[PDB]
Amino acid sequence: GPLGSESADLRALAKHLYDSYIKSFPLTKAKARAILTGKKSPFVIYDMNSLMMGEDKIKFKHKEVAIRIFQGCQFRSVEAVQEITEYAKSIPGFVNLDLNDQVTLLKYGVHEIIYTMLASLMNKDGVLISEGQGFMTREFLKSLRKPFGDFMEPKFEFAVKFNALELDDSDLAIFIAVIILSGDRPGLLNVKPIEDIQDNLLQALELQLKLNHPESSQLFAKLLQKMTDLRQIVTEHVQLLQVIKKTEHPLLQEIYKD
Amino acid sequence: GSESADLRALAKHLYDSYIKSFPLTKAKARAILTGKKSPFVIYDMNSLMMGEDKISKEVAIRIFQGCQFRSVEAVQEITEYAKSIPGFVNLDLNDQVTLLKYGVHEIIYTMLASLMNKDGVLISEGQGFMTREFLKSLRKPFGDFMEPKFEFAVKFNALELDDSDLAIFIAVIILSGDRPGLLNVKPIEDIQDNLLQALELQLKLNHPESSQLFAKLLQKMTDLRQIVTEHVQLLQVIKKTETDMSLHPLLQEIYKDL
Repeated sequence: GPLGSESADLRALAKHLYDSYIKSFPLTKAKARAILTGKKSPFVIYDMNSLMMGEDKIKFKHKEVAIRIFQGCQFRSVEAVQEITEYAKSIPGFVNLDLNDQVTLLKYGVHEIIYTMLASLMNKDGVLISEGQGFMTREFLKSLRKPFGDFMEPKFEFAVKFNALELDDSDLAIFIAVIILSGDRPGLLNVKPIEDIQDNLLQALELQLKLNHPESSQLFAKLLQKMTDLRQIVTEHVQLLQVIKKTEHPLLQEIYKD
Repeated sequence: GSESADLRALAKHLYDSYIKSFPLTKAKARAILTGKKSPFVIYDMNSLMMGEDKISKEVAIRIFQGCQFRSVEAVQEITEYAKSIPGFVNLDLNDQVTLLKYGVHEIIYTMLASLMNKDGVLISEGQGFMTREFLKSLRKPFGDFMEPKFEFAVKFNALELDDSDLAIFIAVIILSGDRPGLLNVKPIEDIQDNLLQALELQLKLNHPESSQLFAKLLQKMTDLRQIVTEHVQLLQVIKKTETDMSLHPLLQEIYKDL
């Protein structure tokens, strides 16, 4: 009702999401960007040999190197699913949805979120790994034998364009919640309440971007456009994962069913 | 130029140009669909036969060739409209070509929704109505060309856009700076920025009760890009499952590496 209260409620939502995102995601964009500047410093993996030396220096929790890198990547993606699941609980309204729809939203949303947040850890020349302790170069990843060489590259191509928007963690918190609350996922039972929540999240995102990036014309539309493009990257990624299944034990297989 | 009066002037210009370029508008289609000479209904083989009388030798392929033809006329109308968008004809000529090549299909499906309800689609300048169920009953792979368009249209049509809204949306689609092989990206994104500002103002003034309509409309890009990807896929199937299919050179050029 009273003047300014609509704006205040949207700011309070934005703050709530930010505080939750901090809680759920230990290596924030702010922390990663400071590391990427390069003054401490992560171990740099820039070829096969330094990879072998890097496995001495960083204890990895997870036979052909392209395949070991891929398996590492899989371990990390499983960890990230658990972080994103915990974050999703803090999005107002999520835990009160039909339990099956909660499962569906996360099933189809986590990949989009993984690649969004991976851009926070990337520059045009490589990616922070193992909690910011390692940095693997884009050139080394590109050098891996087909089809592994082409796995990581499109993610770098997306990241450089996405990072050009210069979002901060306060922006990304809201953007990731908008992705999760997508009413268009297959097999959703109750679409309307999901769209209702996403509507309030979009309002909060729009106000956040208008206040944080006033000189960035139509940043809100531009961000929704990236949302559109993440869908592309994911479908292409899933296309690639299938190729592997066919062209390239059981308890491991189960942890990684996806 | 981004003061309110400039944005309304741009809105009104595009609407005028849209009415000049596209003879069958949503307004005209909706008047036809709702009873104002009722269109001839094609719902089975016997009614198709009479309709071909009263409005290849094989049905599915005849339906295909008639649809290609309408696609060519659509491309022609969209090109006339694109030329009217301020700034378009001033761009590098190769980029004008690229924008049309990649933009026409997205616009084709957007505007097709104007001709659709959940039961069917207006054909032959609004003189025929071909049912969704008939289209779904066509032999492989033809029974699958139209169904994703119907799904999209039902949802898109729930946004309740009118011709004045669509004229700006379609311009936004054409001026997309992410098309493959654009040489001069910034001039295109500058124009699109101004079209987005105009679109935002238009929806806020034309649909003041419709919460986040701007965002919900831009989210329909996801549906549109996916429709076009599916359509390219279905053309690849046709290449495998069919004999000679005569293909108009305009369509051949657009499909070339698409």
